[PDB]
Amino acid sequence: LLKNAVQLICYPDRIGNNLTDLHTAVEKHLSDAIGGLHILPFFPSNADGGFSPLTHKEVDPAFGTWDDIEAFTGKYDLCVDLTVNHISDESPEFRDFIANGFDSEYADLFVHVDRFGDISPDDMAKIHIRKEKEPFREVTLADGTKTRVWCTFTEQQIDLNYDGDLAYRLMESYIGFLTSKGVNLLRLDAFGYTTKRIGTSCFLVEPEVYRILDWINEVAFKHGAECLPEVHDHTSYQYAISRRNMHPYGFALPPLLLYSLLDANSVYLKNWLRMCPRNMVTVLDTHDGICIPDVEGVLPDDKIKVLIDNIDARSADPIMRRSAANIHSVGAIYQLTCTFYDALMQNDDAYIAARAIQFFTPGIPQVYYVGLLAGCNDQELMEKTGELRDINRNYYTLNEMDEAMEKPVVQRLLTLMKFRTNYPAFDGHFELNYSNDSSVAMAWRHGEHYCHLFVDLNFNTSKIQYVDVKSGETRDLEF
Amino acid sequence: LLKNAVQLICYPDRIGNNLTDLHTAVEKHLSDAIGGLHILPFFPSNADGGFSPLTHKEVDPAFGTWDDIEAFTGKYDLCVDLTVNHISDESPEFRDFIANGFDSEYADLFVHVDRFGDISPDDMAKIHIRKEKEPFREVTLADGTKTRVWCTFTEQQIDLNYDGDLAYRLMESYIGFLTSKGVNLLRLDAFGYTTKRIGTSCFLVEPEVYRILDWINEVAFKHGAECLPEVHDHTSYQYAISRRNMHPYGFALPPLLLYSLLDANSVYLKNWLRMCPRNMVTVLDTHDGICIPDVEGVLPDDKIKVLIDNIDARSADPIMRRSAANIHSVGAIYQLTCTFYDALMQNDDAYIAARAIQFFTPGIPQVYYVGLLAGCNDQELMEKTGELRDINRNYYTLNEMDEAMEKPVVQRLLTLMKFRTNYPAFDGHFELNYSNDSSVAMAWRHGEHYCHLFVDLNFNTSKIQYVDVKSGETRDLEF
Amino acid sequence: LLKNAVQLICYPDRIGNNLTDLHTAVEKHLSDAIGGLHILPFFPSNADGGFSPLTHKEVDPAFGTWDDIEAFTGKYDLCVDLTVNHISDESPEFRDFIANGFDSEYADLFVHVDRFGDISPDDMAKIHIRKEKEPFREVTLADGTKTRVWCTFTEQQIDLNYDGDLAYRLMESYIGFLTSKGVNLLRLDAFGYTTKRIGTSCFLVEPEVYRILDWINEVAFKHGAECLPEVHDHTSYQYAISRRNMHPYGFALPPLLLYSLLDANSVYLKNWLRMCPRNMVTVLDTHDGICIPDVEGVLPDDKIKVLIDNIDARSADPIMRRSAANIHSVGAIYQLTCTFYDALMQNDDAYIAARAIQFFTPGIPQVYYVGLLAGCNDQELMEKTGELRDINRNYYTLNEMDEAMEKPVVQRLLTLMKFRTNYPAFDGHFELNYSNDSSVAMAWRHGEHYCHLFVDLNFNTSKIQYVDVKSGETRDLEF
Ligand SMILES: O=P(O)(O)O[C@H]1O[C@H](CO)[C@@H](O)[C@H](O)[C@H]1O
Ligand SMILES: OC[C@H]1O[C@H](O)[C@H](O)[C@@H](O)[C@@H]1O
Ligand code: NA
Ligand code: NA
Repeated sequence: LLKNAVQLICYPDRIGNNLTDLHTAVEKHLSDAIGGLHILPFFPSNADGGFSPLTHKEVDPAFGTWDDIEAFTGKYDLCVDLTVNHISDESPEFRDFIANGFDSEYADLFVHVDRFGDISPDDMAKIHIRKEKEPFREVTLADGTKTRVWCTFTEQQIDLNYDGDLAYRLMESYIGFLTSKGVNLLRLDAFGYTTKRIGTSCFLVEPEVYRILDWINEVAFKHGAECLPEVHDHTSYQYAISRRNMHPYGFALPPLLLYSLLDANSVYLKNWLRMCPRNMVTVLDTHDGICIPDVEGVLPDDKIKVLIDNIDARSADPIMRRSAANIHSVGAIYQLTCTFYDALMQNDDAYIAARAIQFFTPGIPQVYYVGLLAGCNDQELMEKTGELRDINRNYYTLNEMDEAMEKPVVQRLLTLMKFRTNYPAFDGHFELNYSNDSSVAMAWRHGEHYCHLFVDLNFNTSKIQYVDVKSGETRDLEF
Repeated sequence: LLKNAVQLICYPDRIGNNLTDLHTAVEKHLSDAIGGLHILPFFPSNADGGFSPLTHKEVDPAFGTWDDIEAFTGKYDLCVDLTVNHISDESPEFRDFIANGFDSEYADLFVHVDRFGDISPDDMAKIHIRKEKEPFREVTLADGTKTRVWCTFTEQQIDLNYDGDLAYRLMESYIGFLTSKGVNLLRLDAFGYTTKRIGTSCFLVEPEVYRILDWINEVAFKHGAECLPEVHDHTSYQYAISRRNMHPYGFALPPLLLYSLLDANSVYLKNWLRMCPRNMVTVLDTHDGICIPDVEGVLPDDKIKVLIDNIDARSADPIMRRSAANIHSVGAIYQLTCTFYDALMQNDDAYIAARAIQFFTPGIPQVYYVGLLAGCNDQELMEKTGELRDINRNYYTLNEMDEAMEKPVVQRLLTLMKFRTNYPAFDGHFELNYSNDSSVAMAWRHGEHYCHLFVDLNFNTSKIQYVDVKSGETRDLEF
Repeated sequence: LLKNAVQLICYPDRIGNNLTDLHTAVEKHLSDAIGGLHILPFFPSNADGGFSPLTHKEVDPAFGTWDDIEAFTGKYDLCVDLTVNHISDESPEFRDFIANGFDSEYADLFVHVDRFGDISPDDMAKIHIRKEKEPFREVTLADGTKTRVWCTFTEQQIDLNYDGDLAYRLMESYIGFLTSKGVNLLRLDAFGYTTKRIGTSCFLVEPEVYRILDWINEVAFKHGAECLPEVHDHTSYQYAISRRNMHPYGFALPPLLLYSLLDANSVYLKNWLRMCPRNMVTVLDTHDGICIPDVEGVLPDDKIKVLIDNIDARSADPIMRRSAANIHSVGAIYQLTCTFYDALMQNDDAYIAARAIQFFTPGIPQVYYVGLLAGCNDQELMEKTGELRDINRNYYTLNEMDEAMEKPVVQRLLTLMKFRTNYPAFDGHFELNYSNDSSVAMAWRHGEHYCHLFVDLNFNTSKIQYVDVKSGETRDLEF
């Protein structure tokens, strides 16, 4: 069972310079404001911000050592990524494939396009694409033979074959190793893409997806760990996860609040809270940017287009999903490239109101480090690295964090985080209150402990009244 | 009684450098083209382009002296702003409140939020304040006490309390002082917010708003002045003003004409002219930019959206009404930030035709100085000060005005202005003529005097025939 | 009688530097891929991209000499513009009008506005003019007298008077001179405006328009030439032209295919092909923007708007029809300012599939040179010179053309052009084939010859099977 406390989402080398500077910053500022951390991929990687690991058993020396991770485990929960979809092309398992060919003992670990034979154009159009290329990479073997393997993301990320056995072996080995280092929560990165079957969407293919998911969850349970599957699609998939003793992502909340605050409208927000999946990990911003499909149904389409158009001026080019038309297919707005604070027009009152509502939403709240520091869009960083999502992946030196931590808005956010991590009422049961169509009233009760949020979306006001048990009186939280 | 002549809207320091340079500019070019001036707030002020005056009894020395004001009153009518809603926090009256507290003899001059007690969320959301702030400012007294006062606009503008008596006294004193300096027409700035009553919108609350207006109008009439209440809302309020012997604003005309010219459609224009309120002060441009709510009803919503979408490319970011996440919807725009000349695609024929139709609309026509000079959007000025409305508040040096007066289009406007200010037919009765759905025919008749406007909205042509009484023949105005 | 072969639409000075470089470029690459040329106006001109000729009897020395023109004849058909509506104000015929006044022998060559007497406002609003000014130019005579002449287009273009006799000779003189130089096909520029009658639209006035149009066609037939009247309005006029032994423009095809490919819909396309007027000259791109009114009816309004919204991002500001304030309404756009290659999102497959459907559409296919070279929108050329249509009027040096000819997509188009020009089946009869509502099946048969196109609009695939007479078997055209 995890600690019902705020978690920090952070890179290893983007607060300070390495894992040691990250820990130093946590104890100075967050020592009684968080109960866990999600440390973004810190393995040896050759692409995509750590998400192309050569192995999950080593720490990139540029970041530190395994001892630097275990320094966190003594006091905090530890959430770490398990890239169940893919491993690096420089990994030992895939390098062995290049040398030996199909005779390699790791051959059945990867998805070979040639198993399927001819793939009709109709079956191609079912599959969505995350780059502007067909999801198939042609590699040259050591002996000169050319073959193609499945490749969803950048070409240095080779997808694993969950129709064979080696992939389950490799993941279970990874899981055993990570939990031995104090890992509580396994974020199953890109879990939706593991299920491939020609004639289907090759994404969240039912019921295979539930078999893969029940398997990892069981494997995680021997090793004393729970799972956090990452899926960006219709919220119904979040309920499927929740209903299998796993933690879903509250991905619907970020775009729902952006709308709710911008238009002073609590109707759709209140409806979602009344029925939101339980045991979920709530977020406002992530390392990826605000994802839209996660709010379909939760928010009517016409309001989604309003939301997208409202962020368009404050946001870079969006990340999009495409099909068998890739090059020049426009596609579907997938993620808005924008910090959550710029998405709220840098409105301190509005931003604190979002976090208050997040923290009272049932589930473990994660705060992304840029959001923690009220960071703005990093134009300069995006233009030098070319990575479109780096606009939300600010680098902070120990200097820059201490100064941003003193911003009035960040002091306010740290008051909530202390309150949400420590006050016992959040360990009880959630009771939504009646309110008009422009405000939200949320409360938690655990015995005599009680706290009550009231947010007026017209004026972006945040009020929390809590019961001080040591005196019995009702005080106002100062934030 | 005012002169039925064209009026000039102008700031003190934006033609030349002060009130003396303004007067120099008027005598050189406009001496027989206008009958009055509306000089925008020229008092000591600390916020919002002059509309936060410390007193109505002083002239900001940066602009000149009261003698510089009276230089106009001998030959021209004088329209001056009376900020009936609010005065500055640096005013003598409010500074006494901070020093002495509620022991101040000026205490009951301001609205104290604690008077109302608890305000329900519904009664807050009803309130018509367009900032994403509660209309409440927390001030610190000299003795350390913190209390809250009503504050509609920027925090340097403290709202006045018309449920007590001190506020009426202060207004009566301001009126006495301003009329003693030769002010004919008191522009009642933002009078709509004078009415505070929890449970209402606190804006144009009926029938209280009309008692405040009947009172000020009587006070003004004693001191030889008429009133021009500023209200930007549904035109029904302009008739209520008209029907209480005060001058309403023709705020419906500017966007009504823009559509009419852009689309070659006179239907909604002729319909409005046939029923437009009496005794109004007609404008095309003001110091604020084209206001949308004022034409709702006057013009169907679908045609307003046509207008809004048509101006979007030629205009800066629009001024928005509260919590409007649908930023391209008639219900979201409050004022379009654009000079009137850029709104007509800098088309001389159309711009003159607009002024002609304005000049034959019943009521006193005001010409804004930028419009007078065929000014274009000042990108540089808006980008230099961050004030979005400064795109319509060009600075002119005396040379730059001498230069603009020689532009062919301004010579044309100057001929129309001479005609509307001097030709006697406008002192008679307005007689709308029949026309097709793409043109307007307007005429004035006063005894033997008669003048007739014809505008073909297809081709932006303006044609005026007048009767020369000293010869009896009908001549064409050359413009 | 013309060659049933692909024609090139090209300027004189925009491939290379003059007509000699054009001849060099044509022979180097197109010598057996086209059977004729449309050389855009190469006369002495002072307005509107060459369409204000002082005479049709001279070649602008900036372009070359008549000998450079005759170098194309004998091997290629020659299509040349005849501006039947208007000639330049610097022309010899009109200057004589300025010098002598109505005493000029060329007086009855032009339309004098005072002839009509008063024109009621309704009779002015009827006039089909796409500018916002009366089509009336006030000229000053040498003797100082002021008179007005009819002027549809720019003021350097004075309209001709087909109520008199002088206009018919001038055309008969022009036609005689042009055909003597080897011109086969006279493009009758803007013929719709030749009919003036107060109380009418002054555009395509029936039955007068056919009285004028049957006349020119015979004068052209007398001199061994056929006619290509250009009119941009409803397609009903295209058949009206077709039924009088003249070549209409397939102006409906370009936006029809754009919709059909973008939305994978062959319904409206097949319907058109089944009934399209023939003996027409088919085009995809022209020297003008993609024209919308020419597809009204052929395509439902809702589907045209689908096209407009899809092109909006890849196109410059569209050319508008008169007083169309609703800038996102089918009835408002006149021409889309866009090269045809950018209109299909630089999709090689989609662009070739469009050209394939064009080449099998009954009628002579013209290929515009920008389309020939798969040119993209020329931002740089448009922002200079201010001409909005220069976004589709790329300049190419001889090197730049040699280079574009090596583009894979241009090699494919160049294969089609050779096939369409040489394979004899196109000289036979057209037979539309059955296909589903998202694909097109077109075939031609002439004796032993047979060729068959199949285009899948879902995937932009192009297949042509033809019967090779040199072997008797059915082969696949490789493109
Ligand atoms: O959050 P997303 O967009 O669904 O997918 C995520 O996993 C991918 C796997 O490489 C990476 O691109 C990023 O970690 C992120 O985009
Ligand atoms: O505070 C008074 C209000 O009205 C004034 O006319 C101005 O537009 C501005 O100062 C404000 O919007
Ligand atoms: Na809000
Ligand atoms: Na017009």
